[PDB]
Amino acid sequence: GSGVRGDFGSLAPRVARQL
Repeated sequence: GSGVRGDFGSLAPRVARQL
């Protein structure tokens, strides 16, 4: 229920103006 959809592979975000 409280999982998280996505495909194998971990990664982070990629901002420029944000922290």
